[PDB]
Amino acid sequence: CKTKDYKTRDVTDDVKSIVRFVQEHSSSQGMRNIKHVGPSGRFTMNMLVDIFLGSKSAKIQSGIFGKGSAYSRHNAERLFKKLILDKILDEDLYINANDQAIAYVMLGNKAQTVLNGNLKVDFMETE
Repeated sequence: CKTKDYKTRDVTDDVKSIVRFVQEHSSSQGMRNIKHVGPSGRFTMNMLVDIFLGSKSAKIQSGIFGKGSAYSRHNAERLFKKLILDKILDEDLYINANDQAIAYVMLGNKAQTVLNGNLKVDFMETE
């Protein structure tokens, strides 16, 4: 906690919590209830962001929903984007024939280290 410590935050506790939910999200919690109306969605980094905070754009309500409510959406973005750079996260760059690009979320390169739990990356917030 940079104010007492010179430490910056290793988002490993944060990230592992994220990973747990997304990994076990091979199914979904039926107790989600809320958005049981409307069209489906896709799993992209920014969707996970809105979910992570417990925001209300999010249409999933299962997993890390309202678990990182101490972040701001663009801060959470910055992290999933830190993760894609570190390669814990791997971004699925997809563009349709309208030159509209969107990136999905998967874990690829450092993902095995995530499973081993030895994944320790940094992130800078108020810690």
